[PDB]
Amino acid sequence: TPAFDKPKVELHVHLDGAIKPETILYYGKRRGIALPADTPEELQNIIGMDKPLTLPDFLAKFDYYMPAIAGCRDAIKRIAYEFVEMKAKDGVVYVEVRYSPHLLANSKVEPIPWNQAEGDLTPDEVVSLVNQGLQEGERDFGVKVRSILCCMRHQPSWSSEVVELCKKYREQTVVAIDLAGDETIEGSSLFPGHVQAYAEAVKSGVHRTVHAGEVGSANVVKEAVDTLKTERLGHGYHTLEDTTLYNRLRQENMHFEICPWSSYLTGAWKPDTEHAVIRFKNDQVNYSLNTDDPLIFKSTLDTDYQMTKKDMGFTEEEFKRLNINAAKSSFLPEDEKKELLDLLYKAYR
Ligand SMILES: NC(=O)c1cn([C@@H](CO)CCc2cccc3ccccc23)cn1
Ligand SMILES: [Zn+2]
Repeated sequence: TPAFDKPKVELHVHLDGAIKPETILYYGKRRGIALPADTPEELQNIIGMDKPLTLPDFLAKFDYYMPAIAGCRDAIKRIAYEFVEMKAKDGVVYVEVRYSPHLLANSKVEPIPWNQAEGDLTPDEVVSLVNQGLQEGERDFGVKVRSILCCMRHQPSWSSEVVELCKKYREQTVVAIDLAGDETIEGSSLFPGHVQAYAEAVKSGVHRTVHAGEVGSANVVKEAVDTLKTERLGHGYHTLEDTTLYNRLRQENMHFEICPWSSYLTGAWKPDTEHAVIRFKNDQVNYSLNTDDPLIFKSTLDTDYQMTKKDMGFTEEEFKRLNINAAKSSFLPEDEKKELLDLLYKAYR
């Protein structure tokens, strides 16, 4: 069974797509919000996907469930805690977990998310709670954990507060900024609010990844690298449709954060074609394997490794390879990075 039963590193998994069904149901029931079902298994079966969906039908799923967690202090911290726990069961020794703090708040945020009424959990406060839970789960479960705060493509007005938050909470546990949501929104890599937040991220030494090339063209990747200056790419698949861009990103050792099982379910990769990650293997690309959203995809990190093992021929040596590349591409301090790698190279012999 477990396709690679060695320690792992994971760089691309959203907190808000990594919540236990039973906990959604717990706070639902407690706060009165109500959800398409009431068992874990039935709710799991509704939230989860086995087929690609339109964008509204994907985001709808966040409309059911998020109101159970958003705006409640204790829920925010618990989700962060229990995430750490899950990763511990996948055999991860280092993970960077991301989310938008505005999406879990119910005050000082406009528009207020998910139909929520106004309350008094701010977005700053959300980062603080998340930090707590993640630093407790690290202490308890033995996985080292950092986080990344996501700007939202359709809301550049939030972005300078993201980067200010990454600066306030830096190392502690936040190490980087991301740009998530709908990458197909015309012009959205270039909205001034996002460009100025990632230029402030450069100025203040906050690391940067951006989702690009998932469903968006190669030009969206090119904007992420050349104008937002990103250091890593979320998926990056469609880079392959620009050959000189592909070649240059290999020459600069850019890291590609691949989510093979997510890409099948979303329809990002059409199942009747060469998956991009096999090209990346054949090419010796610097890339990682990741879950993206285990809740929505009905997955664990072994799902993705079984997919690449069983469907695409991937070997132990390649699994060891890309984990090491993930550690090398982490946003940890230099010292902590060398320490991670020392750990891994040791487990791997
Ligand atoms: N797989 C993903 O794209 C994704 C994004 N998120 C959260 C933040 O961690 C944002 C969810 C969301 C909110 C509003 C608009 C969206 C548009 C597209 C995708 C996600 C959106 C979780 N999973
Ligand atoms: Zn993602």
